[PDB]
Amino acid sequence: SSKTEQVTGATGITQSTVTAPLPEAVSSLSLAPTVNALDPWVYLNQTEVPGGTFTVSSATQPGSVLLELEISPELNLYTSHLFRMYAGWSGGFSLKLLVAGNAFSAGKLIAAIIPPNIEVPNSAYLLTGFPHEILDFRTADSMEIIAPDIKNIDYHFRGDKLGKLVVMVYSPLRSTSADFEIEIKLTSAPLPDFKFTMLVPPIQNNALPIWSIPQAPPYSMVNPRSPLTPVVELYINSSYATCNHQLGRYTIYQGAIGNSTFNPSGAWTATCTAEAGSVTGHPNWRYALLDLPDNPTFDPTLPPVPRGFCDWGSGVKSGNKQHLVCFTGKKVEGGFQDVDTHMWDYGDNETVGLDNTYQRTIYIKDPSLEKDAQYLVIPMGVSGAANDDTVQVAPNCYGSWDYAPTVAPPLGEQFVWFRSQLPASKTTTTSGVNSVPVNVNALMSPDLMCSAYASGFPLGKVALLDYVLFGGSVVRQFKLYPEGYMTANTTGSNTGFIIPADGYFRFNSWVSPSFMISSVVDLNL
Amino acid sequence: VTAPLPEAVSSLSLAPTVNALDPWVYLNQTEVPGGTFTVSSATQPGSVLLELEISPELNLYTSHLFRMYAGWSGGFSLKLLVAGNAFSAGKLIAAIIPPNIEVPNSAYLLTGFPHEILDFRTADSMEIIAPDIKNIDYHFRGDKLGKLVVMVYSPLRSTSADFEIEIKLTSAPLPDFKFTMLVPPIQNNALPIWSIPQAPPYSMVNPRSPLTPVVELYINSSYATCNHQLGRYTIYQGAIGNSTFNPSGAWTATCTAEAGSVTGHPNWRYALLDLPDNPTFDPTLPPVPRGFCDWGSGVKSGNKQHLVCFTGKKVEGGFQDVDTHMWDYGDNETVGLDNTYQRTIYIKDPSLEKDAQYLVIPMGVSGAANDDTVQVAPNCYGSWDYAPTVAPPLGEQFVWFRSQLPASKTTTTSGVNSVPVNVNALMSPDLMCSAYASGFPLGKVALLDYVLFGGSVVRQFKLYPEGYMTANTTGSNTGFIIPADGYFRFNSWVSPSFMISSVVDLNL
Amino acid sequence: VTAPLPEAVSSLSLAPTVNALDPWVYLNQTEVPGGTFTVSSATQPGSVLLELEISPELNLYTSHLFRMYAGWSGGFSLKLLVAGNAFSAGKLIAAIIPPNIEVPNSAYLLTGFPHEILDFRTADSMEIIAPDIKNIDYHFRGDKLGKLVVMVYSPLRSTSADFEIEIKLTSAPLPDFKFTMLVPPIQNNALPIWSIPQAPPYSMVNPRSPLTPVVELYINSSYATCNHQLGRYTIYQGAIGNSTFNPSGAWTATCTAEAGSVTGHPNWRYALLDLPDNPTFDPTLPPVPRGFCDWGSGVKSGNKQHLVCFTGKKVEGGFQDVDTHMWDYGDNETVGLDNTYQRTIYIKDPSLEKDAQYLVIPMGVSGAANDDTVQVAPNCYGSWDYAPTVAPPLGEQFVWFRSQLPASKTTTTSGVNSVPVNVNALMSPDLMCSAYASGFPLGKVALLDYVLFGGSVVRQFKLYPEGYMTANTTGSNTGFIIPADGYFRFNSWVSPSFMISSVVDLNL
Repeated sequence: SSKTEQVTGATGITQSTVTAPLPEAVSSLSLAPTVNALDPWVYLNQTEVPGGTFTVSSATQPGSVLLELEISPELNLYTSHLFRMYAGWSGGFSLKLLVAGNAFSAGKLIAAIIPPNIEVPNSAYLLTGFPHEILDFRTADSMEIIAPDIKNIDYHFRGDKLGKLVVMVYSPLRSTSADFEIEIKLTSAPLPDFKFTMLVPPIQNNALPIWSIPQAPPYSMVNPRSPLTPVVELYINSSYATCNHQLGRYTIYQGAIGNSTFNPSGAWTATCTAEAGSVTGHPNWRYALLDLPDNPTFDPTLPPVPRGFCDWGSGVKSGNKQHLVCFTGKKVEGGFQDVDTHMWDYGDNETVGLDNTYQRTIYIKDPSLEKDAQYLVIPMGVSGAANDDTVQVAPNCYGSWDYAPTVAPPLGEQFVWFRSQLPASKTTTTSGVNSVPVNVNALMSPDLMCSAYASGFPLGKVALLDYVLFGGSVVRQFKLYPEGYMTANTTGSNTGFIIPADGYFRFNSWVSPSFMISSVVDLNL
Repeated sequence: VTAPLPEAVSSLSLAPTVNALDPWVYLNQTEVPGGTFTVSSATQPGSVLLELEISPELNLYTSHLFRMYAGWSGGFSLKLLVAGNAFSAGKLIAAIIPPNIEVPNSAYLLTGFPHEILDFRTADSMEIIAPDIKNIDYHFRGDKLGKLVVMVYSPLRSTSADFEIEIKLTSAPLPDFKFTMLVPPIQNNALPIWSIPQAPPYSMVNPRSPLTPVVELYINSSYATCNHQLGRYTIYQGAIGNSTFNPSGAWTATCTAEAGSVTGHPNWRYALLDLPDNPTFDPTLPPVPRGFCDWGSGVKSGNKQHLVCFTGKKVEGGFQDVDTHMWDYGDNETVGLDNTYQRTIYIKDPSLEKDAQYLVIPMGVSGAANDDTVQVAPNCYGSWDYAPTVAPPLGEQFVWFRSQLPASKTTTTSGVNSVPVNVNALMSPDLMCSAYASGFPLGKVALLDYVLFGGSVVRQFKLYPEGYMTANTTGSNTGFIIPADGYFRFNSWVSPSFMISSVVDLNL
Repeated sequence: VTAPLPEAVSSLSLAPTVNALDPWVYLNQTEVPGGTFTVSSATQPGSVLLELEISPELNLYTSHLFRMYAGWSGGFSLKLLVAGNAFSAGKLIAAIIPPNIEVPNSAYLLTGFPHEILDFRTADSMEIIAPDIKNIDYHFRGDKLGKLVVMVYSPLRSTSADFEIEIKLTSAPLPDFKFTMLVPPIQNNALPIWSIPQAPPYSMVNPRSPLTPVVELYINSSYATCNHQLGRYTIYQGAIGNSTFNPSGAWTATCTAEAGSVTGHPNWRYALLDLPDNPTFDPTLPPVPRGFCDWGSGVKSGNKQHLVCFTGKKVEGGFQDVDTHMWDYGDNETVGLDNTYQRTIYIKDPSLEKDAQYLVIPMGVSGAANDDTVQVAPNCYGSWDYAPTVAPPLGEQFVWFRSQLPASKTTTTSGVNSVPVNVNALMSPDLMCSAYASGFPLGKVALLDYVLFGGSVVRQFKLYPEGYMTANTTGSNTGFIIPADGYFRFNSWVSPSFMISSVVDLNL
C-alpha cells in the first residue's frame, strides 16, 4: 500500500509505503510443547534498532553496505528482554525506515532481504536480484518492510543462521549545498504471528539490550601497566600509536588475553635463577634466567614469563644505552635480606639478537650477582631513557608463541589512553642508581571492562558511550570495542591531547564498528 | 506504458520442445546489464547513450538460463529509473530499430522509427515494451536482432547549479518468453557476473619491465595517448602487435649484420635483429621479435640520449662474453622518418665481428630524460598487423602499472653508466586470464574496485575490452600515486559514455 | 527392485516461494561430475571406491540451476555403466547411507543398507533410486546429507590379462524435486565444467628459470620425489613455500655482507640475505626472500660445484657496478652444518665490505653439474610452513616443464664460467589462474587431453589439487621428450587411483 501527503507550503510531497517483498511463510507450531503469547502492547511499540543509524553524504558510493541486520528478537527492546526467559521463538518482524529527506536534488536507496547462508554482495546491480524496494530522496518519509522469518524448522533455538536486511545507496546523493546530508533511522516491532515457546529461568550472563555502568571515575581505575600510580589524565596521541603487544589486554571473549590478569597490583613481582657466565662489552653485567610459576619452563605454547610480568619494554638499538629499574634483593630463609635498586635490561644485549621480547632472559648491572641465588624483581621505571616513546616500544609474538595481536585504530579515528605519572627515584650515592620522570599509558583497565565481561555485547555492534565530567555540562562520545580499545574521532593537527579523568561512563547505544561520531575532538593545541 | 511497436506473439509450433521458465523470473526490478548511463550539460545532442540488442541478455536471470539453451522467443518489459532534480530540463528519445536496418547517426532520422520522447521532468517510472521482431518461429544463436537506441534529443540545462542525471534501466521478460532445446552450459552468452580472484597488482608482471615488480599505480594528465606494442592485450582477439603472455622470455634476442657504420661515428656497428620465426622479412608480420622493448622515442643521433643493453658473441651454444653496452634504436635520422621498429639496431662497440650473432638484454637508458621520454614508443609502417594509438574518452584519463628501473654504474670507462627511471605499462596479462572464460556483453565496459587497504578507501575505474583502464579526475600535478596493496572487485557493466561519481582529486 | 527406500513427499509448507523446474530436465540423463573410477584385481578389499552426496551437484543441469537458488529438496535416479567384458568375474555393491551413520569397511555389512548388486560382465545399465533423507522441510547449503557408496562385493579373479574396468555414473532428478528462493547467480562453489584458455606450454613462465622460455615437457627417473619449493601452487591455499605468481621480479634479492667467521681456505666472504618481511626473523616465517632461487649444488664437498650470479654494490640510486662472480649457498660441511636452511650465502670475491648491501641475481651454475644436481633442492630446516616433499603413485610419473640455460664466458678477470644445464619446474604458474577462477570439486582431480598434432589427441595427464601432473608410463627411461607446441583441455573430473587409459611408452 501507499500514502501521500502535501508538505507545508505545498513545495513537495512525502510518501509512506508498506511493502512485502515476500518470502511470507507462517508456522503452525505443531511440535511446540507450549505456545507462549505476548503482551498485546508489545506489538504496538516501535523501538529503535541497535545498529541504526547511518548517514548518507555526497561522498557515499553505491555498492557499499550501510546496514546488515539479522531478523531476530534482538531487533526490539521488549522481545530482546523477553527472550531471556524462553527457549525458542518463531515469527517475523516489521522494519521501518525513516528518511530525513527533502527535494534536495536527487538520489535513491535500495533495501533488500537476503535468505540464510547466502553471501551479501557489494554491488547495487546484484542487490536487484534479491527481493527489494527502491526509494527516492525527494519524496521518502517512511518505508515499512514486512520482514519474514525464513526457516526450514517450525521454531528456533539459539544458535541458528537467520535472514538479513541490507540497505545500500542505489544512486548518489546530490544538492547545491555541500553540507546537506540524509540521515536514515530504523525501528522495529514484532508481527502479530510472533510467538515464544518454552518458559525457562532467566540467564545470568544474558546479552541484554541495555548495559548499565556503575559510577566509577577513571582515576579509580588503576592499572594493568603501572599499578602504583593513580590514573589522573586521559590521553590522545596522534603519532600513529598503534598498540603493539601490551599488558592490560582484555576482550569479551576470554577475559585477559596474553599474560595479563585481573589482579595486576603493584608491578607484579617475579624472581630469577641467576646463573651467569662470560659477557662481552660490559664487564659488570650477568646473564640471569627467569623462572615461570604455573607455566612449564619447557613448553612454547604457554608464554615464557610469569603472568602479569610484561613491559616496561626494551630491545631498541639503545636497549643497552637505556636501562630499566627494579627493586632487587637476594632470597634467603624467610624472605629477602635486602631490597636495593639495580639497573635491569630485559632486552636483547647479546644472546638473542631479538627486539622487545618476552624472555626468559634478563640482564642486570649487578656484579655481586651469584649463581646459586634467587633474586627479586619489582620494576619501578627508567634510567637514562627518552620520554613518551621508549615505554611504548613495539614487541609482538615471536616464534611459536600465541599472544595478543597488534591492533590499530580505524581510518579517521584514534585511541584514547589511560595515563599515569611516575615520580623520579633521585638519589646521591657511592652505589645506587638515579631515575627519570616518565609518562605511562595503558589500555582498558579491568575495573570498567569487567562489567562488559558480565553484562554482554550484541554481536557485530560496538558500544557507544559518553563521558560526563564536572559541571558545567561537557560530554565526549567514545566507542568501546569488544577487542578492548576505546577510540574517538578526531580532526585537526596531530597534537598530543590531554582529557580529564573525573567523569562517569554512560552507555548510549549500540553502533556498528564503522560509525562516524558527530562529537569530534578538534586537536588544535 | 508505451508500445511503439506491437509485439507479435509466436506459437512455437515448429520447436521440438518448449521449455518453461520459473514463474518468479517475471519480477521486474532486475537491472539491465549495461543499462546505465549519465547525462550532463556537456553531452551533445544526437549522442548515443545506450544501444542494446533485444535478446535474453537484457535480464540477469534470462542471461544465466540462456547458457543452457539453443533457442529463444519473446520480448521484454523495461522500466526507467531517473534520479532527476527540480532545476533540470531536457529530453531523450528511445527508438526500436528492426533487425536488418542500420542505426542512423542523426536524431532527425531516428524520428522515422517507432519512438518515444521522454522529458526529464516526468520520466522516473516510464515503462517501455521492447518487442521481438522476426520472420521465423524462434531464434537460434548468431541471428541479427532488433535494437533499442537511446539518444539525447534536447540537451540538459539547469536554472541553478549544474547537476548530472544518472539513469538506470530494469527489465523482466513478457509472459510469452520461452526457451528451447536444452544444451550443456559451455555456450556463448557471456555471463552477466564476472568473478575476479583477489590478486594485488604487486603480484602481477610488468610486460615492459619483467624484472622490476609493480610498486604503484599512477595517473598523468599529459599522457593523453598510448602507442605501445609490448604489454597490450584484448579480449575480442584478434591479436596485438608483439605482446606475449610470457613477458620474461620475450626479453632476449639475437642480432647479426655485415660491416657498416653510422656517418659521424665509426663506433656504431649495424646489426639486424633475428626473428623467432624465420624470414622472408614479409611486410605482413612483425619485423622485430615477438618480444622486444619499446624503450625509445624520436631521438636523433649526435649528443643523443641512447639505450643500454647487454651483449655477447654467440659461441656454439657454449660460453660467451657479456658486458653492459650502449644501443640506439635505428637510424631514423638518416631516412627522414621518425623512430620506428623496422630500423636495424646499432651497438656502440667496434670490437664486434660481422658474421657473428650477438645477444641482447635491455636493462636501462643512459643520458636520457626520465619516464617522459620512454613513455612515447617508436612509430609503425601501417603494413602489418599491429596495435593502434589509443586515447581515453573525452574526460577520462589512463591508469598505468608502474615500476622502478634501477641504475647501473662503472668505475672504469669500459662498461657504461646508466641512470634510473620508472618504466610504465598499460596492462598486465595476469589481470586478464580470468576474463576470457566469462566474456564481455556486447561492447560494454566493466566498473571495478580497488578496495584499498582497510575497505575504507574504494576507487572506481573502467576496464575496456581494448585492454586499458581510465578515470578522469580534476587536477594538474602530473604525478598522482595509488598504492598497489589492494584487490580488484567487479561492480557492474556500464555504457562507455557513463561517468563515474567518484573523483580522485589530483591536488591532494 | 530398484527402490528399496521410497522418497518422502515434502509438503513445502515452511518454504517461501516454491520454484519449479523446466519439465525437460527430468528427462535428460547426464554424467555425474566426479562419478568415475576404475577397478582391478589390485583393488584392496573393503575399500570405498566412490562416496557421493545427494545434493543437486549430481546432475549437469541442476548444478547450473542451483546457482540461482537458496534451497532445494528432491531426489535422484542413478545409473551405473560398467565397461567390462566376458572374462571379468566379480560383483559390485551400491548402497544408500542415511546421514549421521558411519560407513562400514565390509561388503557383508553393506547388505543391511538399501543396496543393489551388480556383475562386472553386465552390458546394460543398472538403475538405483537415491532419495533425499531429511528431518527438515528443505535444504540449505552446508547441511549433512545422505550418501551413495560403491564397493567390491566379490573380488576380481579375472586377470587372464591384467585389465582395468572403467565405471561411470549417470543421474537425473526425480519428480518432487523443487528449488526455493531465487537469488543472483554468484556462489563460492566449483563449476562442474572447467574451460581453459588454450595456451601452448611454451608461452608460459618457468618459475625456476623465468628469463629463458619453456621448450618441452619431459619425464625422467628424477620423478621419484619433488622437494623444491619455487614452482609449488595449490588450488585451496594458493602459492606455498616461497613461490610467487610473478617470478619475474620476485628474483634479484640483495645481500648484506658481514665478513663473519670464514674458512674458505683463505677467504670465502660470507653475507646475509635481506628479508623485507621483517617479522621473518622468527622461525614461523620464511628465512629467505620470496621467489628466490632454490637450485641445488650439494652435498658433500662444495669445492667442485658452485652457483653463479651477478653482483653489485648498492649506492645512492642503484648506481652499482655489476660483474659476474661465483656464489656458494650457506652451510657446506666445513663451517659444520647440513646443506643449508636458505639464508646464509658466500661468494668468491674478497672485495666485499662489512655492510655494503650487495645485490645478487642468480645467472647459472658452474662445476660438475650434472643437471641431476639442480633437480634436488636444498633441505628445509625449521618450523615455518615449507612446502612438503611429494611423490607420485605407483605406475604414474611426474611431468615437468623444461628450459635451456646457456652459458657465459670469462677471460681472466673473473675466472668463473658457467655450463649449459637444463632447468625443470613442477608445472606452473599460468596453468593455475584459470583453476582459481573455475575451481575444483572436493576429492576429485582433473583428467586431461594434451593435443599435439593437428588436433590428434596423443597424450592424457592428471592434474592434482596439490599442484603437479602425472602420466601413466612403462619403459623406464630418463630422457622422454614431449613437444610444447600443443594445448590441453580438461573439462572432466575423475577420482585419484583412476588409471589413465592412454599409456606413454618410454622406449624409443
